[PDB]
Amino acid sequence: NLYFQATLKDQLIYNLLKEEQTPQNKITVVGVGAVGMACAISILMKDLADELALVDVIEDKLKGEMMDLQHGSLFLRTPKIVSGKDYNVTANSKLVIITAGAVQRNVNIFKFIIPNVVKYSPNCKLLIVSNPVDILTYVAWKISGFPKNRVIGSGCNLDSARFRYLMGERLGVHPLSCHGWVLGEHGDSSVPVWSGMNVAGVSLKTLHPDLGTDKDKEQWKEVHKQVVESAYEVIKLKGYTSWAIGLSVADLAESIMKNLRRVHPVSTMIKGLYGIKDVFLSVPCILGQNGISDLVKVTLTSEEEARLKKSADTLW
Amino acid sequence: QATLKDQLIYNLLKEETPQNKITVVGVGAVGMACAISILMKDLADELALVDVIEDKLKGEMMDLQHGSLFLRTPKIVSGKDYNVTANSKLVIITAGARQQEGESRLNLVQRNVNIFKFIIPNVVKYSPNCKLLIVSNPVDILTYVAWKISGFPKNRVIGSGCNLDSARFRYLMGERLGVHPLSCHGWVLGEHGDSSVPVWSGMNVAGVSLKTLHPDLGTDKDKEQWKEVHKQVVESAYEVIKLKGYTSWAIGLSVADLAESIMKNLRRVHPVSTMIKGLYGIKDDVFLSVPCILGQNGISDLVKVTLTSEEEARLKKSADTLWGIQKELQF
Amino acid sequence: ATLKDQLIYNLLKEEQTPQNKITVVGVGAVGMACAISILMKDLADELALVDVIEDKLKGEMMDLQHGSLFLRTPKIVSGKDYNVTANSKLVIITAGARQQEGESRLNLVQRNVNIFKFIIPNVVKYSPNCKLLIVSNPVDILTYVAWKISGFPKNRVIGSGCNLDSARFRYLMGERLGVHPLSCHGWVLGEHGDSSVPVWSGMNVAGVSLKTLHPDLGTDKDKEQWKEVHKQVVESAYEVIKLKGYTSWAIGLSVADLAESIMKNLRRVHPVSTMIKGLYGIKDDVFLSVPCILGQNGISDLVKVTLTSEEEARLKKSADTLWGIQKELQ
Amino acid sequence: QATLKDQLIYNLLQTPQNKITVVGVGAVGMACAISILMKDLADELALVDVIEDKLKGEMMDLQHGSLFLRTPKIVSGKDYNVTANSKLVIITAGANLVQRNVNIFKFIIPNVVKYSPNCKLLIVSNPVDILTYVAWKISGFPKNRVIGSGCNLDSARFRYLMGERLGVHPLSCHGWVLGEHGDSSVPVWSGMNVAGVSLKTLHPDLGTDKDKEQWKEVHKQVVESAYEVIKLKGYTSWAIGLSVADLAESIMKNLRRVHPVSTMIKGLYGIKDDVFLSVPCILGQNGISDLVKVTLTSEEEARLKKSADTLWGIQ
Ligand SMILES: Cn1ccnc1C(=O)c1ccc(NC(=O)C[C@@H](C(=O)O)c2ccc(C(F)(F)F)cc2)cc1
Ligand SMILES: [Cl-]
Ligand SMILES: [Cl-]
Ligand SMILES: [Cl-]
Ligand SMILES: [Cl-]
Repeated sequence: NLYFQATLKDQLIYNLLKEEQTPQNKITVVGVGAVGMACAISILMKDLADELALVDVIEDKLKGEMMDLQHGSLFLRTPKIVSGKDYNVTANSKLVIITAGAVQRNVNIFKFIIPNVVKYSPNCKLLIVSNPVDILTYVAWKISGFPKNRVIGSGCNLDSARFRYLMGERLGVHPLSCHGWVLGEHGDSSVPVWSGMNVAGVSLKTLHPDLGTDKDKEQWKEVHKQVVESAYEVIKLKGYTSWAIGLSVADLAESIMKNLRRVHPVSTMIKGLYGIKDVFLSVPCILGQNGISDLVKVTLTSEEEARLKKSADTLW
Repeated sequence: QATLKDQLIYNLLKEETPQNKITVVGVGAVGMACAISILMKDLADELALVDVIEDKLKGEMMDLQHGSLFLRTPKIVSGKDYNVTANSKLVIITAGARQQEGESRLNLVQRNVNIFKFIIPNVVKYSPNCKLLIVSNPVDILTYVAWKISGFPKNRVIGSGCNLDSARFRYLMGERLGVHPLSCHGWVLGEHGDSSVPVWSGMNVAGVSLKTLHPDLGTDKDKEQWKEVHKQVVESAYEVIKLKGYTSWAIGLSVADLAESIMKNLRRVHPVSTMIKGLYGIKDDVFLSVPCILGQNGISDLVKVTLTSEEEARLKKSADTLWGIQKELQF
Repeated sequence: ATLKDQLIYNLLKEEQTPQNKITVVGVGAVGMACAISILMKDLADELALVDVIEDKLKGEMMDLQHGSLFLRTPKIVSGKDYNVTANSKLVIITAGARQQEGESRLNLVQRNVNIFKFIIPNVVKYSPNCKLLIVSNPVDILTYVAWKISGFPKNRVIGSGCNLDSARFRYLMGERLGVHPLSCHGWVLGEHGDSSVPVWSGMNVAGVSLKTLHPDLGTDKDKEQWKEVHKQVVESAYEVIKLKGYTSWAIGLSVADLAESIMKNLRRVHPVSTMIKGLYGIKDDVFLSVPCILGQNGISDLVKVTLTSEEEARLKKSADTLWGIQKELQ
Repeated sequence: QATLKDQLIYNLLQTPQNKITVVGVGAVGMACAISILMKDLADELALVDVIEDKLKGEMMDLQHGSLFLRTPKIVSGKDYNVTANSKLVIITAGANLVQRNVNIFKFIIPNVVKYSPNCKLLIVSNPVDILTYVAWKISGFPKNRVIGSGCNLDSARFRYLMGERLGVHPLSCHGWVLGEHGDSSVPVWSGMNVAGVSLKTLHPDLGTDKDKEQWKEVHKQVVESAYEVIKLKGYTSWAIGLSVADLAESIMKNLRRVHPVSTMIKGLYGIKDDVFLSVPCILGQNGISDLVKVTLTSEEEARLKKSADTLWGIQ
């Protein structure tokens, strides 16, 4: 180091600039558990970030994960993958995905996580994935001071995806052509909007008025029951759920990063709509570079809205 | 009573074979990494998962199915019975014993050779025309075992080999040179293990030989100590296993890279495990990585790399290290 | 020994039938738009181009081949002889006289019918198991034609139909509502032409009936004049021809969208041309667009859309228009 | 009117973060536009030209296929207020085409830099080597943000022909054509290889007159490629469209891949003038960040000085 050494790089490369240039489409993932890495690989293989930053308190695992993704750089189009306990690595993130945690036991963690994120990434959109996403989305919105539009919770984007996959299995149609929405709490009190289910615009409830009721001879209510028990079943089998939620988060990050303005059922403040006064639950929202820029005023039945009011009641 | 599906859909074809079916055997961290990477690259219209651990098998299958909306692979199945792998174009075998911290891949021979005695005959039974892509370790030896048990022609028995070692080597090249690995060209050949051989004479950027600009490239007298780049490649697996307990994402992307060239018949060059009896004066039925052309028929061609005395010797040494084990077994 | 032999050791002289081959018939602006879209979506391992123009055919092939470094389709063949189309899984037929400015797609019938009498039999000879994706106009009538000449079951003969008409309709929806066309759901059925039918009763966003919130949706007494959105869809092809002389990119993406569903057996729903005999009282062998489940066997199912008496009447009229032209053919 | 929208959408609330502009909507410009759209490189694409009809027709045709894309905003117009905040601007407008095209550049380059000051310039109009110098002088940008397509396609053609001869995908065939994007391009035979195996080492007569296999034809085909395609279909568009979109990917994503694009090579291979031509450069978000110093033989370096002297003459 004391002596001047002629480098192979100097013989080969002639330099013009010397600026990191600040990242343009950077994304950060807080938490490198199964869910965290699932979101990381899905984002990496969708070419959504020119720089990926991983952060978690377990530094031995954090480094191994980073090195594992870095070794596959040849097969990716994301030219920079960094990690580190210090949240300085997350500077200039356009989107921060939070999957860290094990409600109070996790709300404390948000106190130590959210400010660090907001410190180095003030203009970034928050995508809360940690459970209960309905409440922790309201938390990160209070601990951060960000405008509600830039505080998104994953919410029921996966519940609806599960709901449409089950629709397809019953109809022999790809879920892309099975339209249906699961709203409310991302949990046992989710609300299936039976009045919107359709294929090619044909309302199923109109064909089958018993749809979703107990008199339904086909028991389409079991479909929502499966959407609720899904995570319970996969967890009891493999110990956790990761692939499904990872693909869901990446599809949200796609709408946000690329500013597509697609409609997703993500958590957000619903003060006023449906008579609810108080805090955060999922509804169809347009998603773009500014996060939730709009809401869709879905016309719910009295029974549907009743459950939603019951879902918001359960939440706090 | 008419059902909702009949009120909605008028059927024409009451039928149901798949054209680009891929099977992943073993749903460990490696198998499931290959699965997700293949699913997200749209290489198959049907993905089959096979493993003995049924509880984890179904859970992984279900977890993948729930993301169907976000994928372009309309069918995902699983089961302990190999009949679910019928008519696969490509069978990726990842099941077996993986190395623990500090453990060498060659210490897995006895265990995985015994497992391959039960896997290969069943895969071959239901997919006699598929291409076998072996990932289980030690891959170089298990590729030879899979080729002996299967009875397939050597072109349809490929081992992932050094496709990842070379990817790691090119990544470390990119970090030193500040270039994307895609434009950093370097080959790690031989065993997918401690005896891998770096071909310094073939390293280049934009066709500029690096050993010509730096004649000490890869030697002990190298002031830049480029020999350490290959040391990291060899230690890579151990370093990551020591940090997170296993490897998954890098191998999964590498296997997906080979599957892409096989399924799409690209005829790209890859360093994959194949028999090299006759090349470089090697007279034993040994398998190891040389650059091969990969297509819908598997390994259709080998590229004969030009090696120096040191490089050719290190490759003959890597073969002797492997044959010393293949000849002690019973398969 | 040659340089190749000094460098490459061979193991397999045996070659295999192409596994995911697609053929595009016609190297016009429409055919080449389908070809470039299919290449950049990695739907095939072999692309074959066929046409009667020997010069333009070779030039288009070379122009694609020279960009092979940036594609994942390792074989691009072409030629006036249809033997280059052998073993195709999907044959996309775009050849034929195209719609000139002001002209109606229905004036091209007799010209392209004679052309299809030459194209279809040669295609069927070398790819008897393929799906036929008809794009030539009028696509609805020409789908019926290709089905009669080919002898295939009607599930393997598909017309691009109103897959583009519905895509154009959903783009205008998003423009008005400020939403991505993906999240704006609306269907245009019937003829791929002037007699198309907008299904207002199905229009929705996030499963919210728009006609329910706005009962006057699409009617003459409509405050927001939504019937114009459909009028734009009908006239879109005309306004595009007047500005650049033809339509290419949009149809190319729509056709590539259908090929994806077919080649990958996705079983998505698409509004494509097929026999609707048995729907809405129709008893004739008339072809037009309704939502169909597309897979590796082509059209496996049809969706029975619940239409209003006004929408259904429009569809009947559209069918009568095409049936009046179909029965007068040899 | 728009009363239904407020019945359905409850509002809560920007400039583009990944905008790209393609000046000129001819066969090349549209081939570049379509290639960029189907690679999801831009969140906004802007088409600009002078013929108001064709400009709108192309915009509409692309807009109709928006459902099949992920580019949520496609705009066009004659005024360059559409190209504002562009991170990359591809210049294809134009028609021995020096006098005609240099005139057009004097009119376009000023307007582009106005609304897009921090953008990178990707010059595709021919002669690309000279017009990259022209665009650089008129723009005032630092030479790292003025890129010419150059021999990126020439190398993409040189590769392929290699593939056909060897039975290998061009991805695994490596060869570099440098110099002027034209008849004076220089093929670096010393760098041709498959999997690091120098073809020149296995076959010393490679590319020379004594070549028994006549590999010099491969480069001849590359030089004649554009002529032969124009002679058959009347123009080239697809290959150059895919080539430009490849450069766009490295720039828009800051990949730092090596491409043989046209840039100033003052101080290399014996050149003190301000001449632009093709060498392997590393492309990223800031354009050409570095150059690769390819070791050229005595004959290779000779051709480059002549290909540079003539080019500089016009310049
Ligand atoms: C280590 N490992 C990882 C993954 N798999 C392994 C194994 O060792 C392994 C080794 C052998 C198997 N055999 C089968 O699956 C048998 C199966 C089939 O062949 O279909 C079958 C199904 C139904 C019947 C019937 F009709 F009689 F009921 C008979 C046979 C499975 C796993
Ligand atoms: Cl490699
Ligand atoms: Cl549609
Ligand atoms: Cl390579
Ligand atoms: Cl050109």
